[PDB]
Amino acid sequence: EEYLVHALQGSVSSGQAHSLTSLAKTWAARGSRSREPSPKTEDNEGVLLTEKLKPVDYEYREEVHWATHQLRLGRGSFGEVHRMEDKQTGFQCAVKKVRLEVFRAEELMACAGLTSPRIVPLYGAVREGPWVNIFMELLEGGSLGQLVKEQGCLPEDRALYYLGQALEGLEYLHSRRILHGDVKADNVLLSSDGSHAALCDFGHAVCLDYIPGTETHMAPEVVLGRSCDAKVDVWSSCCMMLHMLNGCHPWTQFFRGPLCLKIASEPPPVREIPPSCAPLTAQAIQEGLRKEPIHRVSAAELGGKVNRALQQVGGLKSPWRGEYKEPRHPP
Ligand SMILES: COc1ncccc1Nc1nccc(-c2cc(C#N)c3c(c2)[C@](C)(CO)CN3)n1
Repeated sequence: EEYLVHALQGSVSSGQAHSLTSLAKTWAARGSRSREPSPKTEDNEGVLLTEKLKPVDYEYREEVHWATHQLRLGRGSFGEVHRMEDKQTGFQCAVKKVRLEVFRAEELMACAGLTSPRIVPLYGAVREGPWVNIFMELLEGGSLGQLVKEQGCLPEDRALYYLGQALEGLEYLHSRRILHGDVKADNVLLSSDGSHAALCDFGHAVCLDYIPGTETHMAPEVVLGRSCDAKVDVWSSCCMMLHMLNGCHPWTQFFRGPLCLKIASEPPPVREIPPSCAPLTAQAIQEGLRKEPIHRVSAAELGGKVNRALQQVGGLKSPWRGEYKEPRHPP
């Protein structure tokens, strides 16, 4: 590896996942070290994984070889996300710009060279001095977060359909010992017709140390300060399920202050499950929201039960962008 990084450093190349990943570990170490006097010409290095993004004489610099256009897509965990275009190739993609001192190698290690239709493809990452640019496939439908906010809440079949696709992605990750760490509607992206969903933003990922994401979606073992595994993702996937059904995060409509105490102490938020839900839906969420991770179902197991729950309600019938359903009111 140490000869590989030596040969990769100071250049942008077309290459493979392991090359990006090796060089990503070097960036995370640099971010830990104190800032130095910056050179006249910024360090430019990285790996592009697709022919859609072409280095020119082993350089890939913003404004020179590519540019952002229109307004930002949103805020990711550690950086803003923009639409960008390669000026040579004319291919568009998404760029997340992350400060080096905030950059976690797991941003890339968790999704580099993965081939799941349920995980946003990584196109590469390029460093310009203290900035890491992370390139990924552009998905035109926007976030599951935006749809839920727009529609108020999703009908059961639609919620099951997306939860189902998210758990296919988490199974793929979990079998390769990857914890996503921030499973919520905001980090699920939809295709333009809303038929395909994919996990994005691996800012909180760990390769099996867990930086917790949104307090509302955190498993009891995280909050208590106990050591974590892939089961933390299964808990958050059911918190995201309740969010899609109720149009609000779990906990928030009953408790104030830092919720971390309530998550540790209370029974699981199974009371937030709508009474109108199908029996297999209620059961799926119950088994996903077990406080003890050893008894909580796997992503693979919950994926099965959710697929069965979807069949039981009659499959995906509800329209793409239907009518506003009033989110649940506080009691
Ligand atoms: C029209 O396109 C869109 N409009 C609205 C939202 C998202 C998109 N499309 C898109 N395509 C590819 C990637 C991303 C993306 C990556 C990350 C990361 N890492 C990320 C997000 C979007 C957030 C939802 C930004 O708020 C969270 N962190 N988005």
